[PDB]
Amino acid sequence: YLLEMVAKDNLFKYTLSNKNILNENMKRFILKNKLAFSLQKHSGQIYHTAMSKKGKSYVKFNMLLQKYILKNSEKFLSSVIQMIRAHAEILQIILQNEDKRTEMLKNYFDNNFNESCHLGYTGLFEDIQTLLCLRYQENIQDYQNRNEIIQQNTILTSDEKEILIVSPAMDAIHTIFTALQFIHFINYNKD
RNA sequence: CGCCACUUCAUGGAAAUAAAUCACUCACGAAUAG
Repeated sequence: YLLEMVAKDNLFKYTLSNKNILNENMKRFILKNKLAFSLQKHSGQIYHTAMSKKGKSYVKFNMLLQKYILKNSEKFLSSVIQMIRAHAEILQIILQNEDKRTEMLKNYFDNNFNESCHLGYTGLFEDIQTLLCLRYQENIQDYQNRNEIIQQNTILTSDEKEILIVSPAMDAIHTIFTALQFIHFINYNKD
């Protein structure tokens, strides 16, 4: 499922082809070169995201995973993870503010985590900010016109529109959140 | 040299101002499925 209907964007094509919309205008919005992964921990919690392997977001993601995963010595903060989840709407507003997006992201990550212990994790914060901004830019480039035209479609049911319309900012936030949770899941031992 | 007192008895200003507003850790673990 992850390879077919998520990584290869076969949800979009299949859903449109079932209702016989398809057509060349929508086919040019089909996206490929994507990585999709899910992590089902022993409990039933799924961490599932998809990202483009074209562009700088993938290389920043790989460098972050190389950086903050301990070997067998940059330090990792675990409370940023719950900040991403809880403050997702605020991060969406900050990302959608185009003119001052980087400045607002830095100010938000500085005003939160504004304590003495957080001075040692400035590298993590700025890495997260840059990766999130890159992910949002690639997301908007890949999805904005697609979402706009899907919204205007006159035969699609609201359920299909909702499962097809991908929010550019929340998907980037979720990608960063899942990357951070994968880092924490690798790092933390039950000791 | 002798005689002798009456007065006046709080006003004006400052009446809180800045720093920190939660932080870190745990965000499921096993068993039952394969």
